Amino acid sequence: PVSRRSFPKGFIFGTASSSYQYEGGAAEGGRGPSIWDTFTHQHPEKIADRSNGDVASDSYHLYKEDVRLMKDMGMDAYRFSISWTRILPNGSLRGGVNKEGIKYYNNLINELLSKGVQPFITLFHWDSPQALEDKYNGFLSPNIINDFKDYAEICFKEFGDRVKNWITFNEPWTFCSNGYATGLFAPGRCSPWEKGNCSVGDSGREPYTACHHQLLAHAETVRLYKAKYQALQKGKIGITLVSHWFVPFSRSKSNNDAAKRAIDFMFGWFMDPLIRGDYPLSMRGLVGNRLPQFTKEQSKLVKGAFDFIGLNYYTANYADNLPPSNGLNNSYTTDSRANLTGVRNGIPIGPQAASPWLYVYPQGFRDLLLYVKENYGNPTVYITENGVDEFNNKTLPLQEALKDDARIEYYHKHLLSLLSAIRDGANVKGYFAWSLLDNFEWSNGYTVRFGINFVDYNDGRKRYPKNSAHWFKKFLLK
Ligand SMILES: O=[N+]([O-])c1ccc(O[C@@H]2O[C@H](CO)[C@@H](O)[C@H](O)[C@H]2F)c([N+](=O)[O-])c1
Ligand SMILES: [Zn+2]
Repeated sequence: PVSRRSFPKGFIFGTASSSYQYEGGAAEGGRGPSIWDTFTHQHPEKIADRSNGDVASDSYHLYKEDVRLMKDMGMDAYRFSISWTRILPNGSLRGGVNKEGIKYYNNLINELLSKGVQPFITLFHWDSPQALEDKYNGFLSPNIINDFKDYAEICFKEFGDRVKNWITFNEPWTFCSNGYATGLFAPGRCSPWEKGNCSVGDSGREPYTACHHQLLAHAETVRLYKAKYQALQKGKIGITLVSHWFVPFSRSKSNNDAAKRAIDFMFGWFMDPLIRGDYPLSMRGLVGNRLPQFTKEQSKLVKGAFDFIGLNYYTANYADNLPPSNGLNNSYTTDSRANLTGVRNGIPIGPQAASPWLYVYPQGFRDLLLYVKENYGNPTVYITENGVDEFNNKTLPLQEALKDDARIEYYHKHLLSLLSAIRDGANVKGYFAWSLLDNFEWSNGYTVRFGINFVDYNDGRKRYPKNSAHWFKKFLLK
C-alpha cells in the first residue's frame, strides 16, 4: 500500500490503447481496410462472438471523453496507436495521403496535451494494410519495410513536433505466432494441421519471415528517426515486446533448460537481435535454415537500434521439456521443444482470469524485470502493458459490473512487484495499464473486458468508471 509516492521521481503512469480495438469509424474519414477488417468480416467463426471493430469503443468520435477519463484519474501519459490505413488508405505513399486521418490524430494529440497528458504512440499495432496484403502478402515480403518506413516518416513529420515517444511495433511475437503459426489472428495463415485450419500458409517458415521483416522495418525506422528527426524533435524511439515468465515444470536441469528455451523463443527472438545483433543460439540451432539470417550490415543496423524497450507482462507459464516430433509437422509453436502449460498436476500457476491464457502471477513480473536487467545490460524499459479481464456478462446489473475488485487486486500486487524490482535496480521509467477502456479483444471480441472504465456497447458506448478507476485516482495522488 503503495502509491505513486513510493515510485522514483519523474516516473510515468499511464494507460494503453490501440487503434483497431478502440477507434471504430472503420470506414470513416477515408480509412482503408486493414487485415483485421478483412479477418473479422470474412472469418467471423474465428471470433468468439462473431464480432468486429466497425464501431469498437467509438473512440474515433469519443476521444475527448477518453482524455477526460484519464485526466480524472491523474494519468501522466497515454499509450495509443495510429492506424496505418487511416494515414495511408492503401498502405503506400503513391496510394495517397489521407488528410482527414492526419486531422484526427492531431486532434487526439492536441486534446491530450491541452490536459497535460503525454502521448506515447505505437506505429504498428497489427492493423496492417489489406491492400499491401493483397499486393504482396504484407509482412511476408521485404517490400513492407519501405512502405512502413514511408508511413513512419509521415508520422514523424506530422506529429513529431509534439510527440516525443515512439514505439514502432507492438508485440511482434503475438503478431507472428498468432498470425502465421496458429493462424488464430489476422491475416489467418497457418499449416493445414495447425489450429486455425487455414487455407494458406506454413507455420514453420512464415512466422520467422514475418518477424524478420518487422525487425528490419524497425531498425530502418529507428535509423531514419535518428538521422532526420531526433536532432530537432528530441524524442525517443523504441519497440514493445511481450514475455511471459517461465517457471521450470520441475527442478530438473532439462526443465530449467526448457524455460530458458521458452523465453529465448518468445522474447529473445527480438531481444538478442536488438542487444547482440543476432537471433538466440537455441533459435539458430533448432530452426536451422527456416530462420532467416542477418547480413553483416543488417546485424549492425539492428544491434542497439532503440532508446528504450517497451515491455508487456501478463502471466507465467510452466515450461516442460519436449522431444522432437520429429519431422513433418514443423511449427514455430513446437520449434522450442518446450511444452507450455498454466496448470501443473491439476494446480493452476495462479488464479485464472477471463482470458483462458491469463493466470495471475505477480511474482513473474519481478522475475522478468530482473532477467532483463541481468541478461541484456539493463536497458531503459517502460512497462507498456499490464492488466486483467473479467467476462462480459449481459445478465449482471450495471453497478455489479463496475465492481472490479479482482482488477484492483491485480494492480496492487503487480505494482508492488514492479516496485521491488525497481528497488533492486531494474531500469524502469514508466508503467502503462492495459487498458483505459473495455475494447475489442481480438479473437475474443467483446466477450471479455480489460478496461479500467466500462463501455456499454448496448447504450451508445457510454463510459462508466469501474472501482479500479477510483483506486487509481487514490494511487496517483500528488
Ligand atoms: O495468446 N497470447 O499469447 C496473447 C498474448 C498477448 C495478447 O494481447 C496483448 O494484450 C492485450 C490483452 O490481451 C491486447 O488487447 C493487446 O492489444 C495485446 F498487446 C493476446 N491477445 O490479445 O489475445 C494474446
Ligand atoms: Zn460515435
